[PDB]
Amino acid sequence: SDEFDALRIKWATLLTGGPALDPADSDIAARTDKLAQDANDYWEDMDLSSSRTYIWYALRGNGTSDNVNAVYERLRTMALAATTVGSSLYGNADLKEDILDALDWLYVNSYNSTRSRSAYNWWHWQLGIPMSLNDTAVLLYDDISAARMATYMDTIDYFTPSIGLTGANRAWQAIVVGVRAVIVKDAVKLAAARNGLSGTGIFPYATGGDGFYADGSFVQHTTFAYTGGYGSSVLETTANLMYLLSGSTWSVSDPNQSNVWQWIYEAYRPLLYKGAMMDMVRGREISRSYAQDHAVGHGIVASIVRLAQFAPAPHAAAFKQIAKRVIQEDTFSSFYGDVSTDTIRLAKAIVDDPSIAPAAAPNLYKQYAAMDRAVLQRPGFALGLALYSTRISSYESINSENGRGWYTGAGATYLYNQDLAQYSEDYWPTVDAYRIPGTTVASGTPIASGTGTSSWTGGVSLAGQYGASGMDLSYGAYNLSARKSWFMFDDEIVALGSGISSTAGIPIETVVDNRKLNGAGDNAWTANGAALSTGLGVAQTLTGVNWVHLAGNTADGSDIGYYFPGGATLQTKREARTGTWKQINNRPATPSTAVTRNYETMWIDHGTNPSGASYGYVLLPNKTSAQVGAYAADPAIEIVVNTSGVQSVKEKTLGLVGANFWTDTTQTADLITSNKKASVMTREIADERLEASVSDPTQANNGTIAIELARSAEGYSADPGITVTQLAPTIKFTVNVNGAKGKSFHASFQLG
Ligand SMILES: [Ca+2]
Repeated sequence: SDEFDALRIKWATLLTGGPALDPADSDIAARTDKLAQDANDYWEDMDLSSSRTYIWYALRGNGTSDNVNAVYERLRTMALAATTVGSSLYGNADLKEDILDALDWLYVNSYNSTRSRSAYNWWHWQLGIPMSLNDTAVLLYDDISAARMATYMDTIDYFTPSIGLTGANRAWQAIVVGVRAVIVKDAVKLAAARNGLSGTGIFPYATGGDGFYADGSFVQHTTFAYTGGYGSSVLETTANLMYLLSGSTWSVSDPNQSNVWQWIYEAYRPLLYKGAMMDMVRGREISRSYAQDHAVGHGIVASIVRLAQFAPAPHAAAFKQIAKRVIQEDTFSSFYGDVSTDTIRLAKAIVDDPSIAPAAAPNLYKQYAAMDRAVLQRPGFALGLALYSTRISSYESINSENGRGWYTGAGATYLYNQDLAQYSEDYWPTVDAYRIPGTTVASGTPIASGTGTSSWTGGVSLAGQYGASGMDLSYGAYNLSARKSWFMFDDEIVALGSGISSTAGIPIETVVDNRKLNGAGDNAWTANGAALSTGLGVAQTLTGVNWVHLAGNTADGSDIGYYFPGGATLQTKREARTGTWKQINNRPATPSTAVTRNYETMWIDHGTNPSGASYGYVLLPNKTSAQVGAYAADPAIEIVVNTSGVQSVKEKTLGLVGANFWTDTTQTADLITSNKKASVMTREIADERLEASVSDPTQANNGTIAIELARSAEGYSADPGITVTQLAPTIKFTVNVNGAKGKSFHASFQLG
């Protein structure tokens, strides 16, 4: 033997689940049957003709990278069906033979050094195809000749001989070279793969461009929030590669590898809700039918389990606890149902281990300043907030994917409750893309893909417990500007809008919500205590409503209440919508099968060419119509100010006051006074203590923010960067936000 052989086998069991696999296992069996089925389902449809012009009729075209790549995965699947224990084709030599015949057939007929490393979608040629090829090599290593195994590895080394790209792509190169390095037994290349992990976009935090940030954000393609998309890939490949090298003379040494641990705690954990990976951080992938939020979540949790296999003691146990809690929480789609068999074996061992307790659920407010996102996690629900600015683009759409993502990150609110399927079950191809909840837009008209013109997008976090966010809106595709804010407290979220003006000559609207209902569309809902009709295809105007209650798709834990402080007039419609995935993802491999889902859509009509229009509403998750009614009578909320210059809301019961100052002029909101653009939040414990948090959301102030609180103090403690200059009669201090990059500064004052 030798290490190279031991590694190859470790990678084989990572793909197979090794000899240990227990087919008797209910979930392992299911995965196995499905494999064997799909596999031969192909095999018994291949063109085994000695003189074939293609291998699969539906995948003909040795020149279309998309099809070629697809035939390699096809093979890959057959290679696994012939290797995974419990498979209906385990051992079948003829299967193996056919696989190899097909391989060389493509060496001369398509994939070889005859092509350029530039051909459209170099990705397929340099990464995609060689990733499947390596795995086949590894699985069929034995059944392969010396020369045959050369036409394979030589061509791969051609397309991708070195590592030197960005994040996701760099990691793919790394595992592409690493894996082929162990099978070709080459220490130089293999050591190059280990070192690639230290490159930009991976281990080291990035202060610009692609990669992971210290605040836990993840960027790809320079301006897109992508933790759930490309981020997801970087996590998987890195975990897989680090696991292989782990324990060998090529093990990862770089001290930065520790950052990988934080990715889990800060970058992913807060963005997972009972199995789902929030769509707002998945980029254009939301348009992929095979990658909806829960499927994606499973892939991530799968990587957590992988990590737990070699991570240091403190972290590994933590990884097991988290994986266990997620696997148990997801009652929508079984985790074991869409992950590798080896992953099933490993997770099963964590879940049934009575010594491993599920980790507590996250309860917090996190401001991902570097990617314009924000999250609130509470016991019964979670809120995802997607914004954009001069730093982050509205949405991404390339290769004919996500053609309707216009408003996906333009002040969009995503509510997660017991209805775990809300954003799954073909939501994306059926939801009216022009009415994304939380947004303000010109009716039925889109916006362009790109970064905005305003720097003011971000928010403040009060000790990761509460927070407030804001977005200075100004579309480029058409005239419309507005000031939008959100204040997250304990059980409610207040959304405020002001300065809504436009000359576009198109009716402007703010969509309060657009929820997918049950299969019947009969969800009960009330307004001001009156039961409303539940029929499909009906559109009604609710005038002068103070509160609305919509019942969830689950018996408990998914109802949603809406309160309108000054009362309002809502435009609503409950309809059945039909659409296909091909409409938002025009690729050959995407399903054209039409699907129908039901929706209850509600919006505020601002009229045509409005000037200085405003709006205010509060989301009350998981409350009964009676609780919503009670709230609407004696509310815990009190709007302090909702102007073009400052938006502020107070939570009477918690003693919280949040405020977003939109201009560089002196303004005061309740007890708060600011001289510069800022996001501020305070908590007051009568005659005892006053807390304050401040941030410069613009990330452009290279001076300070002068704050003054209307209270008398006798002592204080503050984060560095804060200088207190007066404690009495009133509190005064400045915040050095030079290069703060959107972070929040905290200070606590003692009263008496
Ligand atoms: Ca409250």
